[PDB]
Amino acid sequence: WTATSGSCKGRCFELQEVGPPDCRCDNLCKSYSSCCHDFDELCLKTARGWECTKDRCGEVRNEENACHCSEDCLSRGDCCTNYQVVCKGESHWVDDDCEEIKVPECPAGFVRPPLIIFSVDGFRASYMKKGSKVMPNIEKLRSCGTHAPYMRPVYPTKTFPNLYTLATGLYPESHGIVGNSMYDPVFDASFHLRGREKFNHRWWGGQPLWITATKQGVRAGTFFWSVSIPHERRILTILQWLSLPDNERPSVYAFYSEQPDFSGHKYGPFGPEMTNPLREIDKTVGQLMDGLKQLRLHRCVNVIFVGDHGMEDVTCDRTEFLSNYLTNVDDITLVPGTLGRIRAKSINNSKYDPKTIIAALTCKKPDQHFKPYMKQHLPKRLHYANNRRIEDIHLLVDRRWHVARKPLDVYKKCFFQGDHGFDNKVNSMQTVFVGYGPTFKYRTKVPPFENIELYNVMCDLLGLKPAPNNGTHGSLNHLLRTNTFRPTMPDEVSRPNYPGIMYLQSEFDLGCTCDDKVENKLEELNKRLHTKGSTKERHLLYGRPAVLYRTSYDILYHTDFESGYSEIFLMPLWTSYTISKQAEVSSIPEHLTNCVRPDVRVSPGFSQNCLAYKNDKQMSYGFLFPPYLSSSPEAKYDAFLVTNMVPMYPAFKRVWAYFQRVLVKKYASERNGVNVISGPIFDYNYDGLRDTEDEIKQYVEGSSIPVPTHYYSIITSCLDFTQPADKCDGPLSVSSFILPHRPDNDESCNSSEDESKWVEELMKMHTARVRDIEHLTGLDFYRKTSRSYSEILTLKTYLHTYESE
Ligand SMILES: *[C@@H]1O[C@H](CO)[C@@H](O[C@@H]2O[C@H](CO)[C@@H](O[C@@H]3O[C@H](CO[C@H]4O[C@H](CO)[C@@H](O)[C@H](O[C@H]5O[C@H](CO)[C@@H](O)[C@H](O)[C@@H]5O[C@H]5O[C@H](CO)[C@@H](O)[C@H](O)[C@@H]5O)[C@@H]4O)[C@@H](O)[C@H](O[C@H]4O[C@H](CO)[C@@H](O)[C@H](O)[C@@H]4O[C@H]4O[C@H](CO)[C@@H](O)[C@H](O)[C@@H]4O)[C@@H]3O)[C@H](O)[C@H]2NC(C)=O)[C@H](O)[C@H]1NC(C)=O
Ligand SMILES: CN(Cc1ccc(Cl)c(Cl)c1)C(=O)Cn1cnc2ccc(N3CCN(c4nccs4)CC3)cc2c1=O
Ligand SMILES: [Ca+2]
Ligand SMILES: [Cl-]
Ligand code: NA
Ligand code: NA
Ligand SMILES: [Zn+2]
Repeated sequence: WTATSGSCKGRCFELQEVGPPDCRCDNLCKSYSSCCHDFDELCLKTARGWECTKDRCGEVRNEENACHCSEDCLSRGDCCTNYQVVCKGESHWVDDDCEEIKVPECPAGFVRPPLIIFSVDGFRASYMKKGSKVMPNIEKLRSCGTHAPYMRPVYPTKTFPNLYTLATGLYPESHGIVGNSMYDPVFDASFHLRGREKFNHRWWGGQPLWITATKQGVRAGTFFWSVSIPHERRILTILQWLSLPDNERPSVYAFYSEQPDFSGHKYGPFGPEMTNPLREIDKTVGQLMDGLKQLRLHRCVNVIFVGDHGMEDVTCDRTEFLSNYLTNVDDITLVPGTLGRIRAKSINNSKYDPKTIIAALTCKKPDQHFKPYMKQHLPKRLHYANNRRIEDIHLLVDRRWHVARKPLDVYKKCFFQGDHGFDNKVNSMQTVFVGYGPTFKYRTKVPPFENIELYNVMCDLLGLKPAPNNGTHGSLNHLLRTNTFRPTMPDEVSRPNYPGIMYLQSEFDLGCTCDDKVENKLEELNKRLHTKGSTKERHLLYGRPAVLYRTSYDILYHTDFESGYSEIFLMPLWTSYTISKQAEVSSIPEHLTNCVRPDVRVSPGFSQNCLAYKNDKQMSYGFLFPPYLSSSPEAKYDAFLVTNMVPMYPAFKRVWAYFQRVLVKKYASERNGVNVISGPIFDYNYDGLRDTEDEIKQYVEGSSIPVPTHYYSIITSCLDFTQPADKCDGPLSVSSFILPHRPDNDESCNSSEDESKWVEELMKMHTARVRDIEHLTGLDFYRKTSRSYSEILTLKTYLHTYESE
């Protein structure tokens, strides 16, 4: 019950929302069907439209009108946006030359530059160039402010997960809005675009910007708008709020547009019907800028123009149906469309097997336009697993396609020509970012970045301390004229040990064998210099990684590589080596095939053993530094140390051995040397964070040797590839991956073929930011460079995507 028989007189678009059963006049009341009886009359006036005309200039104030052209309107704060243009001979904002905003030029009483978020649904990145002739206000924002060529949304590339990601800096897995449609098994309730369930706070985690603002004494209301309030009224409302007295006036404002997504769905991303929605969004931006100029706020406010996701060509005939794969299709519930999420229809079924379903969906058709995954096996870059609302079975749907359960689901719901929600690396899913105002830089291009980063920037723009989030604070410092956040490197928590030769060969009982005892004083202090770290500047280019948790580990130096050896996990946390453009690939000699050597620097008790691998029929082993890239036959012996060995499934070894033997050399050839840091990752609970010892679910049979869930590599070179990796004076170039450590290659449908047909493609899918690797390892990389820390932060957030142009 709302006793909707109070009034909105003097209360239109009030900022504080009022408690029941007393009726509401806030910008959300229409959503709850709880507005006072007079809201439309008072708060949603439309009379005479949205523009001033000559015949309206200097009129007698008529309170019925949607906006005013009378003399008093400036001081009342409620002119039509074009008032100064029509009735004062002033020019539109878009027609003024763009002048650098060196300092905030605000009216008296403004304590700080207000922030205005202008968000646009389904605004694909390429619209910036492709729609440029019809969007002059937007193009002026772009060229005059700071802009990226695109901004990367989060997966799934749906509206709600992305807008709430913008507001919180959190992955959907952490904020809870994991889809446009969601079932929570605990709530036994469903969240939809339609309906009243979405209004419940229990779905929405994290701390949105407006709450971060309010708690630190910066005024801000919700970013939400009821859909029935037209766009013109939203602009006029924001402009009215901006006219409030200093102690009432909010510091942050948000405008939302359902366009161009709405038409995009009907007409496809580039349908001839798409020109008009783009025109209209530009007009709206123009109204806001004219309005700000009127209030002399146009060189005072910071404006963000930002989209939630792109739009792809998708039609009904491009639907894969699960009923073409499964016979038991009525046993399952599917979240359909541009992604798939499958769960049991009845939770009262103990004869329900996810394994059998995955298998029935795996590589079943040659053309297959989806790939099934257990959620923990999804690419770690998607960060799409750690939430009870995310189904164990996920379908990654190919761009341009849909998944549905049965044909009846499509025809009894062709309506659509456009959709979105695909993998966030997909070009068509990319969206937009423009920043304009005194705090942003002038006429500046920045590289593409992820929408998870914006929360921190908006906090900075408002003098707020950000709530804990998934951005890397400082990675977007290059967007801003004046910063206020100075990032610092996390302190190293564990200092390494530097062990010398401490054990005799006969102290080891590892069950290992090596054909090695084929024994000059010239070449003998030289070998000792390598174990002491003479070649360390060659192979460790950016300093040792800092271990950011409490542990026991040893630095181990060799001719060809250096490692950080964990006495707890019985393997390296990292292994660092440099392969120049000129270096040679050799083989593992016949006599050294099964060679594993005790490391006289590390105790029997802190070493792996060969017996464990013999007894484990599933588990083989591989090496972190590759023997194939030894600099000399004699240095090759170092690669076979027990301290360089890691557990590997035979199926995974196909992947690793091809990466090591072929790809590292290919990257060194193409990039003029590479530095490689490789290591294990443990993430049994799939939270995207380093597991502690007692979270490990699998060991090599009969041992304390823990089994990695993933293997990483960070591959760094000089951005200017005319300089070799090991002599590089300026910025760096990086690509990384996090390969899942799996006992089969079911993920790669062509894996029965030569590694050269499938291995590289898999690695590409599992591309990663260094930052992802840091969370997963508790390591901190690039500690010693000639580069600024902000630049290094940007580098750590880079993701090599592998998409075309
Ligand atoms: C992306 O950024 C975010 C934010 O920085 C990172 O996520 C954080 O990770 C932390 C570690 O995983 C986690 O800290 C824990 O908090 C626990 C209390 O959590 C509540 O309070 C906070 C603070 O206000 C709040 O944010 C949380 O909100 C969550 O929960 C509700 C649902 O109930 C949702 O509305 C909301 O969306 C959010 O859900 C998300 O997080 C939860 C986990 O909290 C997930 O389950 C969801 O899937 C979803 O992703 C909470 O309301 C607290 O219990 C923890 O303390 C334990 O661990 C410490 C370790 O030092 C130890 O000392 C203690 O012993 C303690 O153990 C005890 O509890 C155990 C479990 O109950 C029990 O087994 C033991 O026996 C002990 O009794 C811990 O401090 C933090 O909550 C989240 N924050 C958010 C917002 O998600 C995230 O990691 C980043 N991602 C990446 C990849 O880097
Ligand atoms: C599509 N857009 C745009 C949009 C803008 C910004 C973002 Cl961040 C997003 Cl995700 C979407 C809508 O605005 C649609 N729409 C409409 N009417 C609503 C009415 C009440 C709610 N509730 C959400 C939960 N809840 C919370 N209060 C504080 C924290 S969570 C109560 C309010 C939500 C809506 C709502 O979403
Ligand atoms: Ca973990
Ligand atoms: Cl969804
Ligand atoms: Na074995
Ligand atoms: Na396969
Ligand atoms: Zn949409």
